Amino acid sequence: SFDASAYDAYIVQAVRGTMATNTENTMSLDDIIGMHDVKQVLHEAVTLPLLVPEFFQGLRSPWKAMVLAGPPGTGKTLIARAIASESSSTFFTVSSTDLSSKSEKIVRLLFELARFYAPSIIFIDEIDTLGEASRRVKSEFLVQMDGSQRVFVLAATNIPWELDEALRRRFEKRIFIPLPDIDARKKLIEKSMEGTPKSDEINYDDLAARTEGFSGADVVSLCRTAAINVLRRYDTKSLRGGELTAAMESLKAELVRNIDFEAALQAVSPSAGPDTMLKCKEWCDS
Ligand SMILES: Nc1ncnc2c1ncn2[C@@H]1O[C@H](COP(=O)(O)OP(=O)(O)O)[C@@H](O)[C@H]1O
Repeated sequence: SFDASAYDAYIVQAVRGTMATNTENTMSLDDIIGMHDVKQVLHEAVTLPLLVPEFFQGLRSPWKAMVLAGPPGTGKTLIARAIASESSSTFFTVSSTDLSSKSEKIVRLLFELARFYAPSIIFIDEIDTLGEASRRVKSEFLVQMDGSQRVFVLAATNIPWELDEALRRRFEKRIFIPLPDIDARKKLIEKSMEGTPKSDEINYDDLAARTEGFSGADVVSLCRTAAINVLRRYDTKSLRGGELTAAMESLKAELVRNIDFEAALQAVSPSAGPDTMLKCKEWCDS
Protein backbone atom coordinates (compact mmCIF):
# COMPACT_ATOMS: atom_id res chain seq x y z
CA SER A 1 0.00 0.00 0.00
CA PHE A 2 2.96 2.14 -0.85
CA ASP A 3 3.09 0.94 -4.46
CA ALA A 4 2.01 -2.68 -5.02
CA SER A 5 1.97 -5.61 -2.59
CA ALA A 6 -0.70 -8.33 -2.62
CA TYR A 7 -0.59 -11.96 -1.49
CA ASP A 8 -3.57 -14.27 -1.03
CA ALA A 9 -4.44 -15.18 2.59
CA TYR A 10 -6.80 -14.25 5.42
CA ILE A 11 -3.65 -13.40 7.39
CA VAL A 12 -3.42 -9.88 5.88
CA GLN A 13 -6.12 -9.05 8.43
CA ALA A 14 -3.87 -9.39 11.48
CA VAL A 15 -0.65 -8.04 9.91
CA ARG A 16 -2.32 -4.83 8.73
CA GLY A 17 -4.03 -4.65 12.13
CA THR A 18 -0.60 -4.42 13.78
CA MET A 19 0.88 -2.08 11.16
CA ALA A 20 1.02 1.71 11.47
CA THR A 21 2.46 3.71 8.59
CA ASN A 22 4.51 6.82 9.33
CA THR A 23 1.30 8.74 8.60
CA GLU A 24 -0.96 6.85 11.02
CA ASN A 25 1.04 7.41 14.23
CA THR A 26 1.60 11.15 14.69
CA MET A 27 3.42 10.24 17.93
CA SER A 28 6.09 12.54 19.40
CA LEU A 29 9.22 11.75 21.39
CA ASP A 30 8.22 14.81 23.43
CA ASP A 31 5.01 13.00 24.46
CA ILE A 32 7.13 10.87 26.84
CA ILE A 33 8.00 11.81 30.42
CA GLY A 34 11.69 11.31 31.12
CA MET A 35 13.77 8.49 29.61
CA HIS A 36 16.41 10.98 28.46
CA ASP A 37 19.11 8.34 28.08
CA VAL A 38 16.71 5.85 26.48
CA LYS A 39 15.50 8.42 23.95
CA GLN A 40 19.14 9.35 23.32
CA VAL A 41 20.05 5.73 22.57
CA LEU A 42 17.15 4.96 20.23
CA HIS A 43 17.57 8.33 18.50
CA GLU A 44 21.22 7.60 17.67
CA ALA A 45 20.48 3.96 16.82
CA VAL A 46 17.39 4.42 14.63
CA THR A 47 16.76 8.03 13.63
CA LEU A 48 20.28 9.33 12.98
CA PRO A 49 21.41 6.37 10.79
CA LEU A 50 18.43 7.09 8.51
CA LEU A 51 19.15 10.83 8.25
CA VAL A 52 22.94 10.59 7.92
CA PRO A 53 23.52 7.19 6.25
CA GLU A 54 26.90 8.24 4.84
CA PHE A 55 28.11 8.48 8.45
CA PHE A 56 26.48 5.28 9.72
CA GLN A 57 28.15 2.60 7.62
CA GLY A 58 31.24 0.43 7.85
CA LEU A 59 32.54 0.56 11.41
CA ARG A 60 29.47 2.71 12.15
CA SER A 61 26.98 0.15 10.84
CA PRO A 62 23.70 0.60 12.75
CA TRP A 63 22.24 -2.04 15.03
CA LYS A 64 19.48 -4.12 13.44
CA ALA A 65 18.00 -5.58 16.65
CA MET A 66 17.60 -4.23 20.16
CA VAL A 67 15.85 -5.33 23.36
CA LEU A 68 14.27 -3.07 25.99
CA ALA A 69 14.29 -4.63 29.46
CA GLY A 70 12.53 -3.14 32.46
CA PRO A 71 9.65 -3.45 34.91
CA PRO A 72 6.14 -3.47 33.41
CA GLY A 73 4.44 -0.25 32.40
CA THR A 74 7.72 1.66 32.08
CA GLY A 75 6.97 2.86 28.54
CA LYS A 76 8.79 0.40 26.27
CA THR A 77 5.91 0.37 23.77
CA LEU A 78 5.52 4.16 23.89
CA ILE A 79 9.20 4.79 23.17
CA ALA A 80 9.00 2.15 20.43
CA ARG A 81 6.26 4.07 18.61
CA ALA A 82 7.74 7.47 19.47
CA ILE A 83 11.09 6.62 17.89
CA ALA A 84 9.27 5.18 14.86
CA SER A 85 7.48 8.50 14.40
CA GLU A 86 10.65 10.59 14.75
CA SER A 87 12.38 8.45 12.09
CA SER A 88 9.51 8.08 9.57
CA SER A 89 9.44 4.37 10.38
CA THR A 90 6.54 2.06 9.59
CA PHE A 91 5.53 0.59 12.95
CA PHE A 92 4.65 -3.04 13.69
CA THR A 93 3.40 -3.98 17.16
CA VAL A 94 3.49 -7.71 17.86
CA SER A 95 3.02 -9.26 21.30
CA SER A 96 4.74 -12.61 21.74
CA THR A 97 1.78 -14.22 23.52
CA ASP A 98 -0.79 -12.96 20.99
CA LEU A 99 1.09 -14.92 18.33
CA SER A 100 0.96 -18.20 20.27
CA SER A 101 -2.84 -17.81 20.44
CA LYS A 102 -3.34 -16.57 16.86
CA SER A 103 0.81 -17.91 13.43
CA GLU A 104 3.92 -18.78 11.43
CA LYS A 105 2.27 -17.33 8.33
CA ILE A 106 2.01 -13.97 10.13
CA VAL A 107 5.72 -13.68 10.99
CA ARG A 108 6.70 -14.31 7.37
CA LEU A 109 4.36 -11.61 6.08
CA LEU A 110 5.26 -9.41 9.07
CA PHE A 111 8.91 -9.28 8.01
CA GLU A 112 8.22 -9.44 4.27
CA LEU A 113 5.83 -6.51 4.66
CA ALA A 114 8.17 -4.66 7.04
CA ARG A 115 10.94 -4.89 4.45
CA PHE A 116 8.42 -3.71 1.84
CA TYR A 117 7.93 -0.42 3.73
CA ALA A 118 11.36 1.21 3.40
CA PRO A 119 12.59 1.83 6.99
CA SER A 120 10.22 0.08 9.40
CA ILE A 121 10.32 -0.99 13.05
CA ILE A 122 9.03 -4.35 14.29
CA PHE A 123 8.22 -4.14 18.00
CA ILE A 124 8.00 -7.41 19.94
CA ASP A 125 6.54 -7.33 23.44
CA GLU A 126 7.20 -9.98 26.11
CA ILE A 127 9.73 -11.82 23.93
CA ASP A 128 10.88 -13.51 27.15
CA THR A 129 7.75 -15.68 26.86
CA LEU A 130 8.93 -17.20 23.57
CA GLY A 131 12.02 -18.47 25.37
CA GLU A 132 2.64 -27.52 22.32
CA ALA A 133 4.19 -26.80 18.91
CA SER A 134 4.66 -23.01 18.99
CA ARG A 135 8.08 -23.84 17.57
CA ARG A 136 6.41 -22.51 14.39
CA VAL A 137 7.12 -18.95 15.60
CA LYS A 138 9.48 -19.24 18.58
CA SER A 139 12.07 -20.13 15.90
CA GLU A 140 10.43 -18.84 12.71
CA PHE A 141 11.27 -15.43 14.13
CA LEU A 142 14.97 -16.33 14.15
CA VAL A 143 14.99 -17.45 10.51
CA GLN A 144 12.96 -14.44 9.35
CA MET A 145 15.23 -12.22 11.47
CA ASP A 146 18.63 -13.65 10.50
CA GLY A 147 17.56 -13.19 6.87
CA SER A 148 15.96 -9.76 7.18
CA GLN A 149 19.28 -8.37 8.48
CA ARG A 150 16.03 -0.95 6.75
CA VAL A 151 14.21 -3.14 9.28
CA PHE A 152 14.97 -2.51 12.96
CA VAL A 153 13.52 -4.98 15.46
CA LEU A 154 12.91 -3.55 18.92
CA ALA A 155 11.98 -6.17 21.51
CA ALA A 156 10.67 -5.81 25.06
CA THR A 157 10.87 -8.07 28.12
CA ASN A 158 9.78 -7.65 31.72
CA ILE A 159 11.74 -10.80 32.67
CA PRO A 160 15.13 -10.32 30.99
CA TRP A 161 16.92 -13.23 32.64
CA GLU A 162 14.26 -15.71 31.47
CA LEU A 163 15.67 -14.87 28.02
CA ASP A 164 17.25 -18.03 26.62
CA GLU A 165 20.70 -17.92 25.03
CA ALA A 166 19.14 -18.46 21.59
CA LEU A 167 17.52 -15.02 21.86
CA ARG A 168 20.34 -13.38 23.85
CA ARG A 169 22.43 -13.93 20.71
CA ARG A 170 20.19 -12.05 18.28
CA PHE A 171 19.72 -9.03 20.60
CA GLU A 172 23.20 -7.85 21.53
CA LYS A 173 22.25 -4.34 22.64
CA ARG A 174 20.23 -4.26 25.87
CA ILE A 175 18.75 -1.01 27.20
CA PHE A 176 17.68 -0.96 30.83
CA ILE A 177 14.42 0.97 31.27
CA PRO A 178 13.96 2.20 34.87
CA LEU A 179 11.05 3.51 36.97
CA PRO A 180 10.08 7.20 36.84
CA ASP A 181 11.79 9.22 39.56
CA ILE A 182 10.01 11.71 41.84
CA ASP A 183 10.22 14.49 39.25
CA ALA A 184 9.06 12.39 36.28
CA ARG A 185 6.23 11.05 38.44
CA LYS A 186 4.89 14.55 39.15
CA LYS A 187 4.75 15.44 35.46
CA LEU A 188 3.14 12.04 34.79
CA ILE A 189 0.39 12.72 37.35
CA GLU A 190 -0.20 16.21 35.96
CA LYS A 191 -0.21 14.78 32.43
CA SER A 192 -2.76 12.10 33.32
CA MET A 193 -4.89 14.65 35.20
CA GLU A 194 -4.83 17.11 32.29
CA GLY A 195 -8.48 17.53 31.32
CA THR A 196 -10.15 16.16 34.45
CA PRO A 197 -12.23 18.42 36.72
CA LYS A 198 -10.31 18.58 40.00
CA SER A 199 -9.86 20.95 42.91
CA ASP A 200 -6.82 23.22 42.98
CA GLU A 201 -6.50 21.85 46.53
CA ILE A 202 -4.50 18.90 45.16
CA ASN A 203 -0.71 19.15 45.40
CA TYR A 204 1.13 17.07 42.80
CA ASP A 205 4.34 17.07 44.87
CA ASP A 206 2.90 14.98 47.71
CA LEU A 207 1.55 12.55 45.12
CA ALA A 208 4.94 12.37 43.39
CA ALA A 209 6.52 11.59 46.77
CA ARG A 210 3.94 9.06 47.98
CA THR A 211 4.25 6.93 44.82
CA GLU A 212 7.82 5.70 45.25
CA GLY A 213 7.91 2.34 43.46
CA PHE A 214 5.32 3.32 40.86
CA SER A 215 5.69 2.95 37.10
CA GLY A 216 4.10 5.10 34.42
CA ALA A 217 1.23 2.63 34.14
CA ASP A 218 0.81 2.61 37.92
CA VAL A 219 0.58 6.41 37.99
CA VAL A 220 -2.12 6.54 35.32
CA SER A 221 -3.82 3.69 37.18
CA LEU A 222 -3.70 5.78 40.36
CA CYS A 223 -5.26 8.63 38.39
CA ARG A 224 -8.07 6.52 36.90
CA THR A 225 -8.89 5.24 40.39
CA ALA A 226 -9.05 8.68 42.00
CA ALA A 227 -11.23 9.90 39.13
CA ILE A 228 -13.71 7.06 39.69
CA ASN A 229 -13.53 7.33 43.49
CA VAL A 230 -15.73 10.38 42.92
CA LEU A 231 -18.43 7.90 41.88
CA ARG A 232 -17.72 5.77 44.96
CA ARG A 233 -17.94 8.83 47.24
CA TYR A 234 -21.52 9.29 45.99
CA ASP A 235 -24.71 7.96 47.50
CA THR A 236 -25.48 4.76 45.60
CA LYS A 237 -29.28 4.75 45.77
CA SER A 238 -29.51 8.18 44.13
CA LEU A 239 -27.60 6.86 41.09
CA ARG A 240 -30.01 3.98 40.43
CA GLY A 241 -32.44 3.36 37.59
CA GLY A 242 -32.14 3.28 33.83
CA GLU A 243 -33.55 6.80 33.48
CA LEU A 244 -31.50 9.98 33.93
CA THR A 245 -31.82 11.55 37.36
CA ALA A 246 -30.77 14.86 38.85
CA ALA A 247 -28.15 13.00 40.91
CA MET A 248 -26.39 11.82 37.74
CA GLU A 249 -26.50 15.40 36.53
CA SER A 250 -24.64 16.33 39.72
CA LEU A 251 -22.03 13.64 39.02
CA LYS A 252 -20.68 15.76 36.15
CA ALA A 253 -19.98 18.85 38.28
CA GLU A 254 -17.89 16.73 40.66
CA LEU A 255 -14.19 17.45 41.01
CA VAL A 256 -11.47 14.97 41.92
CA ARG A 257 -10.38 15.84 45.46
CA ASN A 258 -7.46 14.93 47.72
CA ILE A 259 -9.71 12.31 49.30
CA ASP A 260 -10.00 10.62 45.92
CA PHE A 261 -6.23 10.24 45.62
CA GLU A 262 -6.06 9.18 49.27
CA ALA A 263 -8.51 6.35 48.57
CA ALA A 264 -6.69 5.50 45.34
CA LEU A 265 -3.32 5.67 47.12
CA GLN A 266 -4.53 2.93 49.49
CA ALA A 267 -6.00 0.98 46.55
CA VAL A 268 -3.36 0.77 43.81
CA SER A 269 0.11 -0.48 44.74
CA PRO A 270 3.31 -0.65 42.68
CA SER A 271 3.51 -3.71 40.44
CA ALA A 272 7.31 -3.38 40.13
CA GLY A 273 8.72 -5.60 42.86
CA PRO A 274 11.84 -4.49 44.73
CA ASP A 275 14.46 -7.00 43.55
CA THR A 276 12.76 -7.12 40.12
CA MET A 277 14.19 -3.84 38.81
CA LEU A 278 17.72 -4.94 39.67
CA LYS A 279 16.94 -8.18 37.80
CA CYS A 280 17.06 -6.01 34.66
CA LYS A 281 19.85 -3.65 35.76
CA GLU A 282 22.39 -6.43 36.34
CA TRP A 283 21.22 -8.49 33.36
CA CYS A 284 21.93 -5.55 31.03
CA ASP A 285 25.58 -5.94 32.09
CA SER A 286 26.04 -9.74 32.02
N1 LIG B 1 7.44 7.84 30.52
C1 LIG B 1 6.11 7.87 30.24
N2 LIG B 1 5.53 8.98 29.74
C2 LIG B 1 4.22 9.03 29.46
N3 LIG B 1 3.37 8.00 29.65
C3 LIG B 1 3.82 6.82 30.15
C4 LIG B 1 5.25 6.69 30.48
N4 LIG B 1 5.42 5.44 30.94
C5 LIG B 1 4.21 4.82 30.91
N5 LIG B 1 3.25 5.64 30.44
C6 LIG B 1 1.82 5.28 30.28
O1 LIG B 1 1.68 3.90 30.63
C7 LIG B 1 0.95 3.19 29.63
C8 LIG B 1 1.61 1.84 29.36
O2 LIG B 1 2.96 2.03 28.94
P1 LIG B 1 3.67 0.98 27.94
O3 LIG B 1 4.30 1.78 26.82
O4 LIG B 1 2.66 -0.09 27.60
O5 LIG B 1 4.86 0.35 28.83
P2 LIG B 1 5.34 -1.18 28.71
O6 LIG B 1 5.83 -1.31 27.29
O7 LIG B 1 6.42 -1.33 29.75
O8 LIG B 1 4.09 -1.99 28.99
C9 LIG B 1 0.93 4.06 28.38
O9 LIG B 1 -0.40 4.15 27.86
C10 LIG B 1 1.40 5.42 28.83
O10 LIG B 1 0.33 6.37 28.70
